[PDB]
Amino acid sequence: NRPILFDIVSRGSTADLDGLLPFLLTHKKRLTDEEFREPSTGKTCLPKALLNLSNGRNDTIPVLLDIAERTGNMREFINSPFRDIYYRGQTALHIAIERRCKHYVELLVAQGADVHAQARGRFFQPKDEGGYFYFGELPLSLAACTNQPHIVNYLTENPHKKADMRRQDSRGNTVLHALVAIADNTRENTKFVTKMYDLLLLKCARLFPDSNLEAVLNNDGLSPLMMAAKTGKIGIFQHIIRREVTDEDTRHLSRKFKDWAYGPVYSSLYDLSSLDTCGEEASVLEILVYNSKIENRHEMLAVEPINELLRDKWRKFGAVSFYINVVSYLCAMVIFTLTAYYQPLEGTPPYPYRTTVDYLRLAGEVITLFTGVLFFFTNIKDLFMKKCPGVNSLFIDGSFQLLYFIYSVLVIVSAALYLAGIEAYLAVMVFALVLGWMNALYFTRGLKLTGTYSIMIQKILFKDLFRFLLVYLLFMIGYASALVSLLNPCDSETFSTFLLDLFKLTIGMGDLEMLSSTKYPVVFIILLVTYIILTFVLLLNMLIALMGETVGQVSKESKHIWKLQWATTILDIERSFPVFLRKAFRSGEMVTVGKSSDGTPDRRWCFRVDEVNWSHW
Amino acid sequence: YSIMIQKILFKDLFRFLLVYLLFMIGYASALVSLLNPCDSETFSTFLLDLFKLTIGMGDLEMLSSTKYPVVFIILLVTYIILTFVLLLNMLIALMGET
Amino acid sequence: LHIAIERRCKHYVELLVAQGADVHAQARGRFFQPKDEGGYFYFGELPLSLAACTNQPHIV
Ligand SMILES: CC(C)C[C@H](NC(=O)c1cc2ccccc2s1)C(=O)N1CCN(C(=O)[C@H](CO)NS(=O)(=O)c2ccc(Cl)cc2Cl)CC1
Ligand SMILES: CC(C)CCC[C@@H](C)[C@H]1CC[C@H]2[C@@H]3CC=C4C[C@@H](OC(=O)CCC(=O)O)CC[C@]4(C)[C@H]3CC[C@]12C
Ligand SMILES: CC(C)CCC[C@@H](C)[C@H]1CC[C@H]2[C@@H]3CC=C4C[C@@H](OC(=O)CCC(=O)O)CC[C@]4(C)[C@H]3CC[C@]12C
Repeated sequence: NRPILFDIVSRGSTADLDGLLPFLLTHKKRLTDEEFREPSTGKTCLPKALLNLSNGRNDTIPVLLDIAERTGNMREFINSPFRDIYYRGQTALHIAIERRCKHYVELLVAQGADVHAQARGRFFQPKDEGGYFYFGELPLSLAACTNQPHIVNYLTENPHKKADMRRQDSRGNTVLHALVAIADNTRENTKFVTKMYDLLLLKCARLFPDSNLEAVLNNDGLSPLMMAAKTGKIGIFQHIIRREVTDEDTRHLSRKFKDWAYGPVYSSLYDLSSLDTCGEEASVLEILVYNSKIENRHEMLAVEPINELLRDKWRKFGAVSFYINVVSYLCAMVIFTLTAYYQPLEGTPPYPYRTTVDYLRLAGEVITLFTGVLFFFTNIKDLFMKKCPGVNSLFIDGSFQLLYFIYSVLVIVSAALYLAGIEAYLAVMVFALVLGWMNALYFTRGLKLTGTYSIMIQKILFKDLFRFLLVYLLFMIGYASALVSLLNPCDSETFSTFLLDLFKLTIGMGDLEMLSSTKYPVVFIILLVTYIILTFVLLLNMLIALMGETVGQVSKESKHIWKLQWATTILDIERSFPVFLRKAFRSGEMVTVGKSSDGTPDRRWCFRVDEVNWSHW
Repeated sequence: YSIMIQKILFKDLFRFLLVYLLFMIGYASALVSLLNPCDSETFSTFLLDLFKLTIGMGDLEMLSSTKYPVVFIILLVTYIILTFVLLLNMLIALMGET
Repeated sequence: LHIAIERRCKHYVELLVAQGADVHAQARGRFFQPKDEGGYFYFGELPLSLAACTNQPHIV
């Protein structure tokens, strides 16, 4: 009777249901029998009834519920989960909440519907994973994400059952996590997201004063603030940063306080308990800066407390140590260069050290080798410090983090050769020296006047020049192969010499003498002319077009990128300090702005700023 | 013209010349160290030859005496590529923006 | 007097002036110094100047 019952329930007719209870009683057939359930997805009568209905009044639900009650299988029937993959775990309560009908939600909850059921189907998974909609996999979270304040209010406080707001799904995300996940930067979405977030946080704090909801962390270890920062959702992030609660009862959980006003000047005291961490836990600032592929990183960096904190941190110790860094590195490079120049070609390495100059010469090599080893150790410590960032962190951006690794290798590699491979240690030592000299732009990144230059040269080099060089290499290969084939000698050495001559020509110097020996000289000259014309005239200076366009983008965003680079370098410098010293350099005050519910002082670290307003009269 | 040449000269050209001098120092020191004569006068003569090359004239004859000529040519090619191709006319980008 | 003027209350200003409050007293604290020097607000270091800079025509 599955098809007939499905048709009856879909049509919404109530008279047809008459006589079903006697049939079930006589045949002792439960409403959850496999035959009744749809084989495709284990769907039952109730979800079909709730899916299709007229103005939210299908009118068949109470009769079916009474029938199930008479059969004595109400608990199993109401909360029967869907099987299969796409809609696994879905229940009747989720559907009732989705269709925005309060009456059916009340009915299901009163009759005993489970309120903690989790929907884990692939359709409910995040967008990037394959599911078109994600809401935290909970009824209350689903209601909150769909902008239904009345449903959330009723479900939180019900005489039958209550859905605790501090409940985590399989992913670990709680209601706030899901609300942030679906948050969008659109004008309309942000307003309701913030309103629901504030309402839910206030309710949770009111009901449970001891525990703060935002404290809970997901499996990834992030909090709603940290997750919003990582996902690039500025709309909720900025609101969370400057959250202020006027209510006296629950004003403790506020993040922005008022210090004092003198005339147009207003000084306010922000809180940064978790915004800045001295290695104790992950900080919003590090996640915002180091992480890649963030939609609105530049905008999120330009917030009231972030800029002031960066400025104060830079003034306190950043400038003092940055110049020390530059001086030490330049001195080491000068020592390395002097060691490289005064290298005795005569004799088999290693050499005996007996003379006065040996005292000075050996020290340079020892210092350079120890510096390379120190660089390698620093670069492995840093890699493990950031929890082993993947390829995207190293290769695509922060190229200097990789280059010093290469410099770390060669410098020590040569040493091995210097002990056994005496003959050819110079070949790689000189290349290491060149790379070390060339990779000093990391220290120039910080300077405001020349901060952009290094970033934009690194950007253009790998992206524009290589893309152009693909086509240039196509041309080079074709023309060089053609010219090599054409010439008549009357072979590897001849080909190499011809390639050398052609490269010398390509620079713009040399002489055109090859045509004399070859046959068909006229076509040879025609081909050379086409080569020169195409490459030099068009490509050589048409690359400059998009190169200048790239520099134009960098010029348009020069101020924004410099701020990012300066923040990166100062944070970099900070992170290498020991934990105890970092704690000794803590920034902010210990103002006891307010007392807890029991009266104990909060005594939380904060940071005060000030601004000027003239319209506040 | 006068105001903008005075402005660009001290601000753009010097900022670019810092990086250019880093490259120059590194490459020149490397090449001087690499060559085997068998010293101040030799270094000065090599620097003169390398500058004459940097302009775009002169001849590449130094490789004959030195050992490991292939790496020497590779390094010279990297020098020429980087400086001339990228920097020499990428300075022009921000110069034109100024 | 400076505080009374700042809080925009005319009554207390009248009371202090009538009772004999000094009207030429100068405030020279670092907080009152110019912005670039270290003081967040500068108004000439006088009561009348403070009232004028705060847009209080009646007090002036
Ligand atoms: C000691 C503190 C007061 C400051 C600290 N400087 C140093 O420890 C040393 C400098 C020098 C100079 C000559 C010889 C020996 C040393 S030891 C400092 O401020 N930093 C080092 C850690 N940093 C890094 O490791 C970046 C970011 O992770 N990676 S890197 O590109 O590979 C790099 C950059 C510069 C230096 Cl140099 C070493 C490295 Cl692997 C950042 C910046
Ligand atoms: C335009 C650019 C970006 C692409 C070309 C890459 C260069 C690095 C190539 C172009 C021509 C090449 C040269 C062509 C011929 C030779 C000679 C070869 O050794 C010889 O002198 C041959 C004599 C012999 O072996 O008997 C060593 C490499 C070198 C300099 C090659 C090294 C690499 C060069 C400079
Ligand atoms: C790219 C630019 C902006 C930076 C380089 C600065 C130039 C002014 C340097 C580059 C090479 C230098 C030259 C390298 C070698 C010499 C030879 C030296 O005297 C000699 O002829 C050496 C012979 C001897 O003393 O026995 C006088 C300076 C000169 C021309 C140097 C003078 C200054 C030069 C041209």
